[PDB]
Amino acid sequence: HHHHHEIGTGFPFDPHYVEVLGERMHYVDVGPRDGTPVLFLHGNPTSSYLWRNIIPHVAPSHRCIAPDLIGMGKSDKPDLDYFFDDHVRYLDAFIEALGLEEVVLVIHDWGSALGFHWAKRNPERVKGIACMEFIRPIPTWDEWPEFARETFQAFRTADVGRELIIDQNAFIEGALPMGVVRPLTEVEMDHYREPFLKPVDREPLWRLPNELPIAGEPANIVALVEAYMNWLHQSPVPKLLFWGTPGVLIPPAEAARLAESLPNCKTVDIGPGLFLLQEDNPDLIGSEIARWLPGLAG
Ligand SMILES: CCOc1c(C)cc(C)cc1CNc1nnn[nH]1
Ligand code: NA
Ligand code: NA
Repeated sequence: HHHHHEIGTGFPFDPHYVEVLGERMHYVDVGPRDGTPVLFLHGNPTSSYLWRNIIPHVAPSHRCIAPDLIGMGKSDKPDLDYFFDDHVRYLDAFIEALGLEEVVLVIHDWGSALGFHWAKRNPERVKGIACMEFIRPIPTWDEWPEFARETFQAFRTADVGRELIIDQNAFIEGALPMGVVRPLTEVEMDHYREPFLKPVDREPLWRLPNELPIAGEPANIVALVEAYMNWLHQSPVPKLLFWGTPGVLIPPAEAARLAESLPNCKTVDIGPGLFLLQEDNPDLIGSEIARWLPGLAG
């Protein structure tokens, strides 16, 4: 299933920390020290590590900022329920703590829900959005791909799901490498495993799949996601959408629809890809973001 043949495994970024709502959040901060930054938002079950091979394409021209979401990566681990709303609160405060004004967003998965939700609420501060495998409402399980349907239905329970994700670390050991076409190496996996070595620290990994808007639940997330999707369809903000085949959250047919239904939207085919497109073709993702940036300002 996993086909293979140079994707870098190192993380050559100095750590930065900022105090946000009584907690330390870790972030990458490279490139120019001022000017419009490009803000990279990872989703589940990743961290700023997800962007390690994309950032170097952008850092020559723009400040690059990539936070680790609260409870993830190298950020602190407060005793939260880690609902989407918790991530909204911490990211909002992170952005303000850095004094960011106008930004360009580069977003994925739950980072895309964060990014789109933030953009909706702050539309005057978003110069452009690059996105890939983003969250939109999923009307029924019929539309969720069969290869991962029984798995994600099991994840979305309080007994079986917590046993799988918290006790057996199945989201890291199972779902993560399943979301990449090529085989992730032990080194890359160990980077991803690092924040979750202890079962008690896996709460964020269980709550996030339980927050996905599937079959109308949870209703608050469904409504929130519908709201930012409605915003996106009427917004003239420049959009760059990366998609793979067969993809997972954004299949080729959905990408094609969005190419027409989203204003000012350019799409890029990265080739083979499932969920973590950044791990299959970071070169093209990085280079195309870089090609797109000059057209946004100046
Ligand atoms: C087929 C399922 O797609 C996924 C796959 C194949 C792998 C992963 C790591 C994640 C997802 C889904 N994204 C996600 N789950 N909970 N929060 N965000
Ligand atoms: Na998760
Ligand atoms: Na690259």
